[PDB]
Amino acid sequence: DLPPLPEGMQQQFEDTISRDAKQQPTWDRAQAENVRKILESVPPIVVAPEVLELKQKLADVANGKAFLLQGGDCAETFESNTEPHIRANVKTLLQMAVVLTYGASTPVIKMARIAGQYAKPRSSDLDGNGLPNYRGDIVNGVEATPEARRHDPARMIRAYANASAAMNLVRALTSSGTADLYRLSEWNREFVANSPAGARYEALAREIDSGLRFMEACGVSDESLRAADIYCSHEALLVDYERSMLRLATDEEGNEELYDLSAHQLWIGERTRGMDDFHVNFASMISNPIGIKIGPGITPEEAVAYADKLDPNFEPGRLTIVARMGHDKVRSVLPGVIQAVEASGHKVIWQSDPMHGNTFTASNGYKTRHFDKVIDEVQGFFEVHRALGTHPGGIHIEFTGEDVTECLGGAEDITDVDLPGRYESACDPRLNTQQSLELAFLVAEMLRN
Amino acid sequence: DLPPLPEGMQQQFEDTISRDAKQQPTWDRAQAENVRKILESVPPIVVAPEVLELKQKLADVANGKAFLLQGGDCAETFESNTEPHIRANVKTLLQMAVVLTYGASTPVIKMARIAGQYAKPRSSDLDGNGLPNYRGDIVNGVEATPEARRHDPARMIRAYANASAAMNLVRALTSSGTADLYRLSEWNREFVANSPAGARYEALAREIDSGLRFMEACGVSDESLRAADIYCSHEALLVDYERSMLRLATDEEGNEELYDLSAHQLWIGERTRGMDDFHVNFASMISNPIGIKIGPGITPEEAVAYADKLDPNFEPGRLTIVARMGHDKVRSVLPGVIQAVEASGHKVIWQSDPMHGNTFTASNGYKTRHFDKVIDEVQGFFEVHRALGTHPGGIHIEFTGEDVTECLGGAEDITDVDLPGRYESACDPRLNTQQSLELAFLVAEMLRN
Amino acid sequence: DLPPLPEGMQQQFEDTISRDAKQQPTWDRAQAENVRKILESVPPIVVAPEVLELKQKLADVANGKAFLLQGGDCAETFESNTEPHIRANVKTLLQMAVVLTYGASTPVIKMARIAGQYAKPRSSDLDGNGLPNYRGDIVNGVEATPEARRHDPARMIRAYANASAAMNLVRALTSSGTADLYRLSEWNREFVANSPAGARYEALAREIDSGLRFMEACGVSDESLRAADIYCSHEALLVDYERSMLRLATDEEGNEELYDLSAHQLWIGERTRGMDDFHVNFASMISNPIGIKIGPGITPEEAVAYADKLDPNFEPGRLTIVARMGHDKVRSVLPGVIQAVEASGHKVIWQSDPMHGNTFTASNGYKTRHFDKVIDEVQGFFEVHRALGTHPGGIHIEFTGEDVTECLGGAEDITDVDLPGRYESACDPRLNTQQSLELAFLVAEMLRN
Amino acid sequence: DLPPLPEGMQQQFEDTISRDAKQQPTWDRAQAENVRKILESVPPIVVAPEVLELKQKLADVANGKAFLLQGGDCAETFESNTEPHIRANVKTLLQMAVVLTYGASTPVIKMARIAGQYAKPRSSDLDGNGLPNYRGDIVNGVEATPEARRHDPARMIRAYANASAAMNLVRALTSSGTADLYRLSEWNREFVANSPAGARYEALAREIDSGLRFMEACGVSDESLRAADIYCSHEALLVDYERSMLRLATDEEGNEELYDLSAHQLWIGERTRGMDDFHVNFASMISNPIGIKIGPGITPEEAVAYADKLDPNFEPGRLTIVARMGHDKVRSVLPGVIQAVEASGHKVIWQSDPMHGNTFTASNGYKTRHFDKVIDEVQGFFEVHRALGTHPGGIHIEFTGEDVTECLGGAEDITDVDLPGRYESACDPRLNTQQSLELAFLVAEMLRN
Ligand SMILES: N[C@@H](Cc1c[nH]c2ccccc12)C(=O)O
Ligand SMILES: N[C@@H](Cc1c[nH]c2ccccc12)C(=O)O
Ligand SMILES: N[C@@H](Cc1c[nH]c2ccccc12)C(=O)O
Ligand SMILES: N[C@@H](Cc1c[nH]c2ccccc12)C(=O)O
Ligand SMILES: [Mn+2]
Ligand SMILES: [Mn+2]
Ligand SMILES: [Mn+2]
Ligand SMILES: [Mn+2]
Repeated sequence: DLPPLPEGMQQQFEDTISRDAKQQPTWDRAQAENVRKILESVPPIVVAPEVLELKQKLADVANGKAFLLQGGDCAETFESNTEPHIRANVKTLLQMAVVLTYGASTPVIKMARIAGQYAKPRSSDLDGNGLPNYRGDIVNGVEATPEARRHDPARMIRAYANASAAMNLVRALTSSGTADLYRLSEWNREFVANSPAGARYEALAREIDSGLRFMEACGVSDESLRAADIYCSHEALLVDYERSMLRLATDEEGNEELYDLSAHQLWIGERTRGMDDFHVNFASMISNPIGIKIGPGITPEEAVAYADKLDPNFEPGRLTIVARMGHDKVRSVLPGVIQAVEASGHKVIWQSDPMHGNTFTASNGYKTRHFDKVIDEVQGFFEVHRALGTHPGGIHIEFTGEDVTECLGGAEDITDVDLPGRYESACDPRLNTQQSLELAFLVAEMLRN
Repeated sequence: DLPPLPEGMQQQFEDTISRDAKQQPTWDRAQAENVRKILESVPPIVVAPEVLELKQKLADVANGKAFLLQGGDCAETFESNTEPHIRANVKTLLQMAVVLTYGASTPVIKMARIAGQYAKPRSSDLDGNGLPNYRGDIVNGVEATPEARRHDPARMIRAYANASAAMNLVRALTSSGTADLYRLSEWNREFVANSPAGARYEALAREIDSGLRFMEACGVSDESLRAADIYCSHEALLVDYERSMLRLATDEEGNEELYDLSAHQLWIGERTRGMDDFHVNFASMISNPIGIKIGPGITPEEAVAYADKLDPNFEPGRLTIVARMGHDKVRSVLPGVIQAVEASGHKVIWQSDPMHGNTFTASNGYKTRHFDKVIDEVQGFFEVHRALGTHPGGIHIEFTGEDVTECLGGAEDITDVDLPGRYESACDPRLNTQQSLELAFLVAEMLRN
Repeated sequence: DLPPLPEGMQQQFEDTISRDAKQQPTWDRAQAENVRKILESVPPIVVAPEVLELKQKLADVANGKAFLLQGGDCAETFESNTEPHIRANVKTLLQMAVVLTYGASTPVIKMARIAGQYAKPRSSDLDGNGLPNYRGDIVNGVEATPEARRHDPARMIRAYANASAAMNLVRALTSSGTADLYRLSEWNREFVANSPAGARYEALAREIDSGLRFMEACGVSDESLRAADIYCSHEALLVDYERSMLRLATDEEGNEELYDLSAHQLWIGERTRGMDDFHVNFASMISNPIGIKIGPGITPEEAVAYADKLDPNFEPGRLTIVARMGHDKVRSVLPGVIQAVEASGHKVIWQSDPMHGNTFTASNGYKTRHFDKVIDEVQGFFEVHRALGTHPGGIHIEFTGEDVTECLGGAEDITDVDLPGRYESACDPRLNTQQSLELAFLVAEMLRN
Repeated sequence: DLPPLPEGMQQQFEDTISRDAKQQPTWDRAQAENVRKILESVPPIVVAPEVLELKQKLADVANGKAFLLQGGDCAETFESNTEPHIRANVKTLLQMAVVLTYGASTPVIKMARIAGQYAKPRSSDLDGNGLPNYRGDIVNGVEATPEARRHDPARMIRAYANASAAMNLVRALTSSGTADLYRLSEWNREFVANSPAGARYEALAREIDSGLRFMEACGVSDESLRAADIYCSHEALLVDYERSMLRLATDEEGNEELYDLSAHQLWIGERTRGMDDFHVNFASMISNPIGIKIGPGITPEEAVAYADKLDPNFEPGRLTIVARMGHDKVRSVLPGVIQAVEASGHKVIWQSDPMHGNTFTASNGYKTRHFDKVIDEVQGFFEVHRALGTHPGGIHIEFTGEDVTECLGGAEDITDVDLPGRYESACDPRLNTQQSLELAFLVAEMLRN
């Protein structure tokens, strides 16, 4: 310690630190404090002007002018944080985004689960055998031994390193022309040709191909077409890591603000959601755009209570409310939440997370999600919006560009016996690359009708 | 007289003047010579750099990279050469061009029957009552009296005036934003909504609407989208008018060339087509891009003979061969012509004129064309190209943006009793504005499959 | 007659026609009425959207964001209305405009004395020998005989024809790439190299050359650089010609307006300036942007009276006040006019006409202007603005791209004995092409300091 | 170990490893091998398409169409690798680049000493007291103790982390609009206003300000103006670190190549320059663009021998030869080197390093460089090129955006007693931020004449 914040925020800051943080690591305090003091001076993962630029883009999503595509790994691992893997995830993210853009007929803003998504809350404190379980590479190792599972503050520094590496690469990839949409559509036509249900989406695939041909015929210069913007996001979970990445930034107008520059967009989880707990108060204090995970037990009245705390100046696009209710309960629970939140005067982004609501333990033993149920939660998410006359702001999916077999269903007909063929996820099951693109086509079809 | 041309061309020029010109006016020579000497010094209707730019664009059409949309009034009249009329024709030309662009998936180059299309050859020398018939406003008046029907050299000057007025307006209209394609599509959706066979083209209309939305979502600046290029063309027919508009122009590289700057593109007619007559030799000598009307009696061997004379340096896009064979004879006659011309080493533009081949005298008395037969000649024109593996370069139609009833058929079901309701053409019957747009949709559908 | 205007304007229209028009032709009424009825239906020289676009650009000039370059022939002639002559005038206009743009560091909006500047008021009713003098090619011929000098209504139609020809060409020239500023600067460096006072402007010429190199080095696409906008203007003088070119136009918002579409910008002359005469009331009624010539006898109070009549809604850039006071009287008279007009709440364009104030009969007999005096009126025009803290809006000069010798002075040292070497003007003496470019450099230097 | 390279390169690779590397660290082999195996799988600092794009840009520099601005810290430190410091260096790099662009009248390609410049060769093996000296943060610590000075393989991983952090930030900064040249010029005018020799460069500063105003007046869209490309470079020195960052990359055409993706451009030093030593053979094998430091003892014949080895296919821009000869010896030695290298058929980039040739120990005790001598080596570098008629390709300077006092001279008159006021460099003395910008202005002035 040494630098104090300005007098408006310092009282609110100490008030925030004092709250109970759930899902935190048990480790040495003096050591973890040193790691935080080190990370207080490093280069941030993002810069304030990019966060301001995102808030303007997310305002367009809230007001109905754009769509939000968020997704990536469930949990990144240091082992998996490689050039081929990041390339593959960036590819599918963009490949989906172009199809989503055609269907929605609006800008698709691309957020990624990347450059920080290491912390993993989904766990019971202690595992079988009386051995503490894996809480993400920022806390401990995947190795099932008391040596590796020991909580290690140094992993915060390892995580920051891997985050800055990852974000460096996505910036590089996007500028160097792997986000050129003529090439992306060429890959999308290779998916449609080689998919078992290929002719079932070939109507829309040829139709996108016509619009891209049409663009070139009208004589447009690939000016904004040659490179795109992939923003980055993770669940703000570790008190130490997120408080270490706090930075001040003087706005170009004149006034200064406080950002958590660990990512562009941070989000609060289902388990860490308490109104008087740390994470909500941390969120309310930082000027980053913010998400909040919302499950079946949400009442309309406390969804408004969140919006009042997290969006205290009614800035459109600031708060994003993320429905993760399961395919059954989304039609039932959501309409009351939208009606009440809309009535209170908050233009939030209504985002669908059809992943963390539909997770079940299969007959095989492996944890899985069935594709058809994932799609159905989004199907019902749109139905709620169409019927209420509000704007479906975005999706939030967990995927990988690798040819893995973690979710059931899809075009390739992934059964229970296919699951141990290739399974690489650090926690939740993710959409196979085919299933990622297939989802995009169906969500595009939902955006049309 | 006073200026002689350079020694290469002067021998070829005098050789050209010496040939027989068919379809010429009977009038005073000394007087018509004065009119020509006056028009030798006026501003031209176009400038050489625009003609060079067209030859590059027409080369793309010949090599398969673009499409050619040519059309307008059959014969312009001084009475009809007005702001609302020219606007309407420019509108439909552009409205068609955008649909044709989507279907073809290539640039549609827009040529118009405008700014010079006054001469009209379709006539028997003398009419009933022993009274000379209307040969176009550049020769005599529409008024059915020996006073007005007298051949008047001064009408060449009147024609040049009206031409320069018309081309001034189309330039103005195109630059001032009546060629903004977002507005054009908004008019195309008003056509599809209000047409009796509206839902029969609404598949493609919504699909074009999606591509335009998609363009805006991808974040393209309306840079080349806000204004387009409409070129101008007429049938080079009057020796005096066309020889008066001859101009030299030093190319930016260094060498000089000889253009007939009465229009961008000139074309030779069916009646004026003799290999040793004036018009073909005039054409061969001028550096303008050139068309040539081709009917059923064409043999493959003399189509090659034309191409050798008119395109002596195998410049792709220079000659355009225009099939006007009738809906029956186009499948039969055309394949032999394409095979032979392609074999000889000439990349010409294969253009379809489904108008001047399908003209019949109706039971009413009025001269008409049936829509279905016009479409069918184009249908068969593409079939010949699809089967032979050559590129269908363009269409050549006669239309008007006015709500007139001159052709039978179409969506609105124009019968013989509808014909005297509104009939405004100086010679041939033209496509109703609905029929013009309807044709575009069907020719677009032919360009896809 | 047949069409009546809407009830707001019709009372004001008949009120306007009823006023005395000065400087009008003596000719047959029934005949001149026929000519007007003919011209009521022709294509206009410009279209309303271009006039609206100009009013927006002229608003930027009034508010200090841009400069106005107006100029061309003093009087166009049908004999002089040719491709080489129009090209030369368009060239110098643009060549000046690029230098003026660098000096002013703002957009130079290009207006031209073209496509209508045929009427010429500067004359005594009857000439020597009791023979009526030349009042411009729209009224009578230059030929010094009672045959040609007879006033001929038909010349209005001849004038419209020549106007539409001229404007067609300038549109063509500007779009076809003779307004590409890399080529224009290459011509400007040929002027500076070959001028006798070449090294006296070579500081600024190299400095403009550096900025153009710099533009290309920064990697700018010649998008708005390849083609420019030359607008057209003349003195609204003939009642018949100007009232015949009146057109209505529905604004894109909804409301309709009344334009004189003979040109983009019309202007009122010194002789035709009466507050209750025709021309001021005609001007006030038409939605075109308007100029008004102002000489030494102007009092500040009646300059405000004009502004209230001509700019009744305080639309910036609508009225342009044109100082033509002579090199001596401009410092004296102008400051009071600016102070009063600015105080009244009118953002007009303060334009300098250093031509029609400094015209004297030389010792040779020929009417001439001395270059140094022309420059000095502009020098003093800026001094008045610099001292008062107002914006010098533009210049208004009479020039020709031909190598003529009409004004004295300049770099080439044009004496009285040089004047009969080559003299081609229909009325006032014009700046030699060197003198035009030289003026631009000096006015640029005045715009800097 | 596990992956072998393709059979063309593997023989050349093992041949390269076998050579003597000078200036290497003494540390544990098995441990340093582990660090290398770890870094073999991480994300690279750059991607092959950016390196290809640089080689195209560096080809333009070699052929005379562009200039190369290389520079930054002499040695980066982990302590100094912060957001404010990197921002400051990026700022001055860009601020110089815009002035250099105006003077050169060509694209300035921006390379930086960043994201890897940690190794430092300038040292005697052992220091005073029998204690090993600082060889850069990638090898050991600055702390003057045997604990910190111990050679630590782990610092390679620390270095990679800090490199990926730095490059992430420069990418972020450049895209987020701190490379908008209107803002950069506003900072350049604040330098010129506040510099003691302010009016001595105010001629050029106003002249650049005029060109930027002119750009905006001509109506250019800030498309390529809003963001720029800063590439990254360091001295390829540590065998382990550089061999660990080797990656293969399939070219978009088809063929594959081998890059050291630790940076975009790598360069060989004066001490590590042996023709049969590791670094030259490593360089020759990698497809990165390559530099080579050249001092007074260079003979023309061995400069050709380098060029034949490093540029074996005469690819223009591939090799960059960097003259670091001192202000006296550059005029003498360089001309023979250029003549011979040019004669052999190699279009290399002739770059000037006026820093590492002019380093002397001052009377104070501190190591310094005098500004005037630095400038003079560049002055003579251009003189050699002007006289020989070859292209001066670029500069290579050591600077910092911090207000430090390390070099003598400049506008602020830095004497020996000023040196201990603020001195922050890990090795060589760097240009003060004023001295950096001042140098740019003078090198710009040299590029003009
Ligand atoms: N840069 C634009 C267009 C674009 C480029 N690549 C894309 C991929 C997907 C969607 C859009 C794009 C955007 O981000 O919207
Ligand atoms: N200027 C482009 C695009 C365009 C604008 N308006 C159009 C109307 C129809 C077809 C294309 C266009 C072109 O001529 O191709
Ligand atoms: N089109 C821009 C730039 C331009 C092109 N040519 C010019 C000639 C002179 C001045 C400006 C220009 C303009 O009118 O301002
Ligand atoms: N992007 C262009 C122009 C540019 C933007 N910022 C700059 C700063 C310096 C020099 C040039 C630029 C370039 O790199 O050349
Ligand atoms: Mn998950
Ligand atoms: Mn016809
Ligand atoms: Mn005059
Ligand atoms: Mn150094």
